[PDB]
Amino acid sequence: MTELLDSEQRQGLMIEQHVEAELANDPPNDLMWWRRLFRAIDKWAPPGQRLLLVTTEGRVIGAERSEMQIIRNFIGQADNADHPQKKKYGRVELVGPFSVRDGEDNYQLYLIRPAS
Repeated sequence: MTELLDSEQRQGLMIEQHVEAELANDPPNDLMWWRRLFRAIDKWAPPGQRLLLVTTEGRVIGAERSEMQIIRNFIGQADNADHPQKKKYGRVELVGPFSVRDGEDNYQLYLIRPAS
């Protein structure tokens, strides 16, 4: 588990703000409520990267089946949004958590990106 660079912290805060703003302007009238969330994180992912949302109940939005093992391992070690971190898993790297408010619901936001 590794400390973020100032640039990585700024990027996360910036992305969390854009995801929060997107959701604030997107009415929650979907038949599939999670699709609204996927629209926001698909749109604001940085090039070549993806975003994940985790609910307070421990459910992951945006992940592939192949990724649940490393996502599980990472979050099992992660701290609060007061101390986001990063970890490499072979060819990918997980970064977070960041924080996304959506009305009364709160999510943790993670980035998944090619490792470097």
